[PDB]
Amino acid sequence: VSLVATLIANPAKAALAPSLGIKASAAVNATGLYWLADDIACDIPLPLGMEASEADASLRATLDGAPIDVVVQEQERRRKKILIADMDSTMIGQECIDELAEEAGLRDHVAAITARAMNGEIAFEPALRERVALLKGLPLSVIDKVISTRITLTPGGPQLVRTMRKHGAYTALVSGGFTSFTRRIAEMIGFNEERANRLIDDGTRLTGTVAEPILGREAKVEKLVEIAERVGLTPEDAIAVGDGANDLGMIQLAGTGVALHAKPAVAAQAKMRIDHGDLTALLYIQGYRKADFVQ
Ligand SMILES: [Mg+2]
Repeated sequence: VSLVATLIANPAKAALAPSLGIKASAAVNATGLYWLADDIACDIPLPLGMEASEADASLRATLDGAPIDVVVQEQERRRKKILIADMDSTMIGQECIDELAEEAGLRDHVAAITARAMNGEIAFEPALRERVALLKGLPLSVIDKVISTRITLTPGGPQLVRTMRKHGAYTALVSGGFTSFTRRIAEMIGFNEERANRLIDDGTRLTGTVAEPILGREAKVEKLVEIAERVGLTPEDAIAVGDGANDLGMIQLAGTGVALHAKPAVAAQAKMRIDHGDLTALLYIQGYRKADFVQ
């Protein structure tokens, strides 16, 4: 069946000039060239018989230097009806556990552990236990404080979720982070549901522990399986996106799995990577034109 390449820039650095899209399509002897968003994203249907690996290296070579992402996939099933998206450093700019640690005066110490867990150098569950234990005693008021003053939504996120919902997709926010954050963040962005770990408290302060059992890599896989079964679909009907090692299970199971702004060891394990685009990249991956977007 037929393949399509999609080139995607960040809308804040929209370097996919018309001449550049034409040069790319000539580089793969393309049948055509379809603009999804001017200066931002185009579709390049590949001639029948080209290996997807060929187009990728060919397009990346032509684009070498420019901050433009490349994805290649079969055209037929590219628009998905499930979104499962990671929260920390994916749909928000921050790591909620690092921002909590700042309130304990321990941001750098905790952030260094978080970085190793993100990269896969330590298992997620013991890293979460270690970091949360350092939050013991923090007043519950800290949560609202952090959300209101230091959490920011990743560009494109609301448009991604809302455009997908407009076209009937079911959308879920998953996280090894905490429900105190995912509940508010899911509501701000517009997700159908969220699932995360739970911080334990004595009613006034954090205990420094997480509700058992701890949700990590396999929990994100299991949630994708649960959603797909519940909506009468399969994981192949889902697009999954995350940034960290603990997202690779759902990224690999989903029909379309995207490593977003991930560091090399993680992006190396995903079939699609978006290093330059924002979350609108996931709409272009699915073939949406900007005219389709919820504005
Ligand atoms: Mg993450």
